[PDB]
Amino acid sequence: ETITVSTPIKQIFPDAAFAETIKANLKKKSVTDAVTQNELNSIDQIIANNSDIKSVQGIQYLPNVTKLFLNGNKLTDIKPLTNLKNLGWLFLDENKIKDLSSLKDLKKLKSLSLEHNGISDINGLVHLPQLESLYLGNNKITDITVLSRLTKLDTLSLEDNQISDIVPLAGLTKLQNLYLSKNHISDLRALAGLKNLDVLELFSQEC
Repeated sequence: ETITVSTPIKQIFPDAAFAETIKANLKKKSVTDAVTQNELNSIDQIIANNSDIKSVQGIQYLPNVTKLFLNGNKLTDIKPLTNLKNLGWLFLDENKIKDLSSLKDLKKLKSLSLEHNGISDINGLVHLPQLESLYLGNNKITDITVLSRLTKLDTLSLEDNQISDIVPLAGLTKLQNLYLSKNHISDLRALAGLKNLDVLELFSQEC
């Protein structure tokens, strides 16, 4: 939502680490300093990799964020991102996020990264048919049937998982960069129809 009056950063963002992130972003002197909705509206980019963040509560007040870098934090719940309609790049590597229902309305999201999150179920991705780059390396994925729905993908990383069947990728004609090393792939018939691959990694398969 929005704040109707000058409010301390710490009151909007409960996580002490995230509050620090916002304070540094707005160039304020302290997380105790007050901020206005006009200032929060000016934020379109948050760079907070490895910042020891457990919660992004409060981020709901930044309607215009388009780039969010949150790699290597302590996140588990990304519900606060649900109405961030302008989100275009979302990096969430090295966290423990499994509930991807909060991404269903991010219709402008073009690049998503969820590596090292212990994920196995990616069915929630069906709601992002416009996705162009997707990084899911180092997880516990086996079934990628949903990916047949993401026809706009040109870059896809599924390295270090437990995939055997890649037939779902057969119709992703826009693929240029495909990372499939460290999986259980033997049948490559699925690549016969791909004409735009520039980078393809298939080494270290364990069958």
